[PDB]
Amino acid sequence: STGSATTTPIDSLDDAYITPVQIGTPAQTLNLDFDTGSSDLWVFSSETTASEVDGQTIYTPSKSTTAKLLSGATWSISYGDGSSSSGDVYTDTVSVGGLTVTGQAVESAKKVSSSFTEDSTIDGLLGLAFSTLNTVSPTQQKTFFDNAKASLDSPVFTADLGYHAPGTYNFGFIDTTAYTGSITYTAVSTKQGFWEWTSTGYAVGSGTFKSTSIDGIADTGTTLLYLPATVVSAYWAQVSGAKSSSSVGGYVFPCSATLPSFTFGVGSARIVIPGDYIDFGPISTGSSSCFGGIQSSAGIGINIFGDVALKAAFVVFNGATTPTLGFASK
Ligand SMILES: NCC(=O)N[C@@H]1CCOc2ccccc21
Ligand SMILES: NCC(=O)N[C@@H]1CCOc2ccccc21
Repeated sequence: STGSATTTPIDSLDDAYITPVQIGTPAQTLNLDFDTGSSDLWVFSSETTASEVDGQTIYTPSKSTTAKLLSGATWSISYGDGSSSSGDVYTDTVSVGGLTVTGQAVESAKKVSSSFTEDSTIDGLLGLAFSTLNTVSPTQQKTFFDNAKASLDSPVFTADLGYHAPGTYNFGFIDTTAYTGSITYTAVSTKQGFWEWTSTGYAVGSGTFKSTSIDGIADTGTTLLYLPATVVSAYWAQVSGAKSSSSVGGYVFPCSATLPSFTFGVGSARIVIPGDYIDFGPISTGSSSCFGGIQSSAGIGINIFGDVALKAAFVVFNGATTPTLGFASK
């Protein structure tokens, strides 16, 4: 089997991407944030505290003839941005882009933190990291990808995120029309439960490539690119007026600037992030100070290849017995 679904930016900045997902019988379609940095499929629901729902579409398990309560199971998760959610668990039929999994754990939110309530465009998350990170207790549950894997034509999914435009998540096949050149594959460590890999270095604009190992995670659930302070300082030093602002929480730059590109290494290959992808717009409405798309990972404890980096590539999440990641230009 295969599946193919369009993913769409939630706003004009590409702060996140939503993908329609069918849950239950008859189908209830929710728009979920596909997150290769976590491993829970959770949804706003008829059980979510009413004051914490503001415009989201909800899953109602009592209206699904295939829903079953997963007796005694609870879940609770916290994300890198400080947001959180928790609740109980159903199993149900879940379909993405024509690919169907029966008996998928669908985690129903009883509580969500304010940032989730405040984002009416995201109805929940669909985790695509390794199932060892799944938070369901006392019986840990599998991700949608792990459950689908044996049925897929090939044990892979691909992320092709758009810049200010829709893109595609495919399951079970590699669309050779969606990228240019060849795909370069690189080793993955699953020891922390993430799609963790080592970039071979970087360049700023037209500058020379610096060969240096950068361990980080491929994380579609993070908006920006978080790299070591040395690397980030070298980037922003090429932008007149750019500075790290403690009050704003990161590097800002004059909105009148033209940003240089940023290149990262994948083995001997190179992925170029155009300068425009690094502009996240005014820090507040009408400000002439703009927020940067490359930020320091110091005090995260890991580097994060988030959407800013991933949307410059066609990315293969290869879930073979020994997982690997593939990157191509597009
Ligand atoms: N976008 C990815 C993300 O925020 N993941 C969070 C942050 C810290 O690590 C974990 C571990 C397990 C589950 C979720 C997370
Ligand atoms: N991943 C697909 C791809 O890169 N195709 C290229 C684009 C340019 O045209 C040609 C002509 C012959 C062979 C390959 C290609």
